[PDB]
Amino acid sequence: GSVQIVYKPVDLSKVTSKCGSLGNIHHKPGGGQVEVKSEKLDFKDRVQSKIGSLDNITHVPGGGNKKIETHKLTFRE
Amino acid sequence: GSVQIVYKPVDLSKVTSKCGSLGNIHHKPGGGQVEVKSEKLDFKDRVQSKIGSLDNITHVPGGGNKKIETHKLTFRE
Amino acid sequence: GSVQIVYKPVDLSKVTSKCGSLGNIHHKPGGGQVEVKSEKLDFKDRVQSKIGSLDNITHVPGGGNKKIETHKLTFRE
Amino acid sequence: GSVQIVYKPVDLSKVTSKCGSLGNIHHKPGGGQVEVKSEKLDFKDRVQSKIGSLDNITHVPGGGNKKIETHKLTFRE
Amino acid sequence: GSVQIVYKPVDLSKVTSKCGSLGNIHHKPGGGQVEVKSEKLDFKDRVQSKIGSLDNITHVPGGGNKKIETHKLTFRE
Amino acid sequence: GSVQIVYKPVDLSKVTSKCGSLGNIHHKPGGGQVEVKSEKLDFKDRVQSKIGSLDNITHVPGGGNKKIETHKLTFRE
Repeated sequence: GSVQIVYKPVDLSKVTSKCGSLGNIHHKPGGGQVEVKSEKLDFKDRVQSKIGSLDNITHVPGGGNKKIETHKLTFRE
Repeated sequence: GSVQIVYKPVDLSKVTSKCGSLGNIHHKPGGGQVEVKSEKLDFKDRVQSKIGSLDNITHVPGGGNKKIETHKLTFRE
Repeated sequence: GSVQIVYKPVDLSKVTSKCGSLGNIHHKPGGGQVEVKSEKLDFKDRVQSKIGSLDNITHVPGGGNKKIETHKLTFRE
Repeated sequence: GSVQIVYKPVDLSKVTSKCGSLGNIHHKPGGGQVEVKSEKLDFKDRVQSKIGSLDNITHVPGGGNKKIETHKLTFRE
Repeated sequence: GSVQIVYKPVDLSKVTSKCGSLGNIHHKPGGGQVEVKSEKLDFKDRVQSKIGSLDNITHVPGGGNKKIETHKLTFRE
Repeated sequence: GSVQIVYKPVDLSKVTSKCGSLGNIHHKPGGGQVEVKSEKLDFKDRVQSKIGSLDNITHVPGGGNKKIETHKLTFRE
């Protein structure tokens, strides 16, 4: 017995943007209050966390485009 | 017995945008209050979490386009 | 018995951006208050964490494009 | 003709307070936003004013008692 | 003609306070935003004013008592 | 014609306070933002003013008592 696998996916996909001007962007928050109370924390594998935060983000990319692609080929005998 | 698999998907897909101007964008929050109370936290594999947050985000990408694609080819014997 | 695997995915994908001007971007927060109270913290493998934060980010990339791609080929006998 | 005025008001009035303890007082505001827009202001005699304010006051007097008294005696001929 | 005025008001008034303890007083504001816009200001006699303010006051007097009194005696001929 | 004025007001008024302890007083503001914009200012006699301020005051007098008194005696012929 013989097994042949040919894995040849072809990609020609374009993700693109055009813009004239980014322009006036104003981000003026007036800060509040946050309180968190806890006794014990206990984190193990691959935990990702935020506790007690007051964060402001202004994010103005000129493009900001994304292309996420994953190829997988498991085999067994 | 022989098994032949040919995996040749072809992609020519375009994700694209055009814009004249981004223009006036104003983001002016007036901050509130947050309180969280807890005794014990216990997180294990692949937990993702936020507790007690007061966050503001302004996100103005000029394109902001996404293309997410996944290929998978499991095999067994 | 013989097993042949050919893994030849072809990529010609472009992620691109064009912009005229980035322009006026103003980020003027008015800082608040944060309090966090805890007795014990206990973190193990691959934990990623923030506690008690008041952070401001202005991020204005001229492109800001991303292309994330992963190839995997497990085999067994 | 003769005019006699005797002005002899007698005051023995007490304004008083007693207290055991002032105790726990917490004042935790989360700041908002204020905007005021105007072209021209024009103020004359005895004007008292506030424009565009975000103020917090905690006032805990141990007594805090007031006694306001006014005596007046106009005369004409 | 003769005019006699006797102005002899008697004051024995006490304004007083007693307190055991002032105690825990917490004043924790989270600062906001204020904007004021104007072209022309024009103030004359006895004007008192505030424009564009973000003020916090904690005032804990041990007594804090007030006694305001005014005597007036106008005469004409 | 004769005019007699006797102005003999008697004051025995006490303004007083007693306190055991002043105690824990905490004043922890989180500073905000203030902007003021103006073209012309024009102030004349007895003007008192604040523009564009971010002020914090903690005032803990052990007594803090006030006694304001004014005597006036105008005369005309």
